[PDB]
Amino acid sequence: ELPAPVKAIEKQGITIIKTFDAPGGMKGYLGKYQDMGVTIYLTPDGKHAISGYMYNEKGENLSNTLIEKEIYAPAGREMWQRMEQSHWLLDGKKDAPVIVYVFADPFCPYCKQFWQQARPWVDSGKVQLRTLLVGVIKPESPATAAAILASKDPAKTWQQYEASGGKLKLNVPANVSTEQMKVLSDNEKLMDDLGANVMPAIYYMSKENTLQQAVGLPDQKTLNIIMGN
Amino acid sequence: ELPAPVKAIEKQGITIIKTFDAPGGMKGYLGKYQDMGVTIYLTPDGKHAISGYMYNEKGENLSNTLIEKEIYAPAGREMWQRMEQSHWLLDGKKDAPVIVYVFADPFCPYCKQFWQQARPWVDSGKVQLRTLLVGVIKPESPATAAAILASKDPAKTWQQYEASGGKLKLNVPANVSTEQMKVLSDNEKLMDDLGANVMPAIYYMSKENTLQQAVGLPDQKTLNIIMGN
Repeated sequence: ELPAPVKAIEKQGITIIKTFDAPGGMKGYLGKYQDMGVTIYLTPDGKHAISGYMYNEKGENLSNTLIEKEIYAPAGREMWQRMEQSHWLLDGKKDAPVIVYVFADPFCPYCKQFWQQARPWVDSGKVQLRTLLVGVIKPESPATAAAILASKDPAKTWQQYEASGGKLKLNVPANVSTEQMKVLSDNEKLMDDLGANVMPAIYYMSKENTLQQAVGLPDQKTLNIIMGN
Repeated sequence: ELPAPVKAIEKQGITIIKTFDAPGGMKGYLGKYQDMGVTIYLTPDGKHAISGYMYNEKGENLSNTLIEKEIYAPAGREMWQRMEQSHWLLDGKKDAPVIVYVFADPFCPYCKQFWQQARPWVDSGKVQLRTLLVGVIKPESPATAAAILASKDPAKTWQQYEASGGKLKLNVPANVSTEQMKVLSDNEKLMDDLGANVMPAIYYMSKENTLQQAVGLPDQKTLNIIMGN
């Protein structure tokens, strides 16, 4: 069973997940208090335990680094991977290092403003926006989205559409093809599974690779963080 | 100079106060982040440091225990000692273990209600209230306070006064004697030095002996905590 010191911390409202190896002849215990990840360290004497953050000589917070790869990083890879597997529209270089997925609607004003805010990073080749289109906001939203997906170079059309503030003229097909309807229905389902209703719904990866989310028009700060700044 | 791990925590906004002996072959460092006391523990390897709370086998938070006797407990003993040295009115047994100082005014409604709330503990012999009178609220406040201090058994008179909701009749002296005026002026100065303007201003000691303060009419909880419950 658990060492007494660690059991006393467990009584202060913590639930242990597992144990890990800590430096100095110390055992580590990974736990949680409600949503928060917590690291406990049993002292060599085996008689004391420290609930806190371990830092190394370079200043890296090892406790936060770990609490991220073990509690946070994981659950949102199926999601980053489910986005990669959808039929997204490319905006920028395909070799661009920073990847940002965005759920957009043809009739969403903020989708356009965010698109403008990102020009610099996209153009520099540092960031590529991968748009997952949906048609949920207006009556003509599915028709317009389908039309954009019907165009000869969808990605280009979408870029022009956003650049022209939604005033870019389109050719309307007699009907939404089945494959287009599927891309729209599948993207709509993924977006729903993400709890993302207001658009633009922005998804990106942190410096430590955990699934981040931005909804609506980002402010300067959230914008630089999304773009890899 | 400081071990690198501890220096990295210092850069995260902490100011070290001193070092102390920690169990397990670990050095401890007592510090502060703004107002908050913090304990850092250098690992045996001398290469890692943990900013957090140390618990022992019995569940005692050693870090909080210490951060209290070293950062909190101290500054308010001159104050607990300055109160003891003032001419306070006794209400209860002089051997009562729990001591509560209260700054009261003859014309303060809440002073009366708090006085009623405390009857039980006082009567049981567990708590003694030591009243430091002042005359600051009303025009006739100094006259009434002085009169209460002029009475033959001031403490008793004060108790009756509070019990009778301020309706206890008093004998008004021709003048506030010099010693009475001094007790009132001295208590007024101490109260001011304490930042205590609204009354009743209640002062008591915690389980770990640090100077606590309650202002106004306490709720059931603050009331039980003040009374040693």
